[PDB]
Amino acid sequence: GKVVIYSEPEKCIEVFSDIQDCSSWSLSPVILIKVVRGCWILYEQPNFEGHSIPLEEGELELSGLWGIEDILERHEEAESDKPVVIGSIRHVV
Repeated sequence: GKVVIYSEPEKCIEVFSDIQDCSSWSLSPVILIKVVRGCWILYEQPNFEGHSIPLEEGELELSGLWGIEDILERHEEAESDKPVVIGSIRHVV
């Protein structure tokens, strides 16, 4: 498979394989994750641990903070000033 990430939705990080640690990646508060083909899993922490976001072919504008923050959950994902941080990316099959 292949998933591309547009940090400043232009340029993008093209992922063709498992990345056990993406934590050093400095992205943006709002990024566009585009699964071109295949299936993937975005993990909050390195080595495929922590909260996860399963993904199949398609586009997802990612933003916000991992987990649940009750006060801002309804309506839409609550954006944050801190760049989206991805711990690891798993290439499904």
